[PDB]
Amino acid sequence: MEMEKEFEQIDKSGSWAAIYQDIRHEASDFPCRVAKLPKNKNRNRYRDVSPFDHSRIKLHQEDNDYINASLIKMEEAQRSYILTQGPLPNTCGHFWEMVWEQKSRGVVMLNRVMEKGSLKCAQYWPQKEEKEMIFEDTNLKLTLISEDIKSYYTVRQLELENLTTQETREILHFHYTTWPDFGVPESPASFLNFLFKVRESGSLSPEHGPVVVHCSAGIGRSGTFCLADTCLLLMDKRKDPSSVDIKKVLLEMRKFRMGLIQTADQLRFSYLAVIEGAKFIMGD
Ligand SMILES: [Mg+2]
Repeated sequence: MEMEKEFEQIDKSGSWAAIYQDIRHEASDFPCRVAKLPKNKNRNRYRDVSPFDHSRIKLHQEDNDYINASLIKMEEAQRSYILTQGPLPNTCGHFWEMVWEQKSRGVVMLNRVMEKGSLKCAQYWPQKEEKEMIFEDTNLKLTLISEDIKSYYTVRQLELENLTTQETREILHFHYTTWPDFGVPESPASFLNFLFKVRESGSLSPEHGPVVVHCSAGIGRSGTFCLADTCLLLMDKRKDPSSVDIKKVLLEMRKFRMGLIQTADQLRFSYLAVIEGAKFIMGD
């Protein structure tokens, strides 16, 4: 596998940091004027992580249309993703409104609500079956139906109800619960099993709206998920899989949301996930 030879050379030369900084230097920049409006200040978790105007998701209800979320539409791979920040206490209703309006089936979460005693994300879904959540601002109800706690991740079934129409929909919550407090997982095996489970559910298929992916900023861990899924699609689709250049794919994704992949170790981890996944899907 050509990508494996490249990985070995980068590892042997200790070049991960230099390659990562090259990506940062080459990354696109586009305006984010809506995100910077004063009325949206309290809708952004981090002042330096904003959606581009050209790719931002717009809310559809009769009120401010702004959410810190971006549509990443990968043309060659024929995949779309919504990457969003971890919801804030005051944006949980907006988050579920987005899920509803975009017709998503799956939400992918790659962090814990609290990590090393610091808040990373609001508790935007119910922890107990008998304590459903009502979002009065966007007129939505959310109930935990079932939970499957596995060794390295959890899959939940939720019921999201539009209280204005009484229509209900099933949402699958894919929660990777064991990403280390510092650095990346040592092996990508559980991350790949997680990705495969998301794929099998139909949450990434064209028959639904885009999967909604978040971490805390919605760019680092989130980026690894989208980058790995897209590169695996390209390797399986292209006539010559040795042409897949993860760096080029990442630069393409960064045209739709800034900052995807936030460290050199996340970059290395993405390559490692794509290599191991391709060995299983395509042959070793
Ligand atoms: Mg109970």
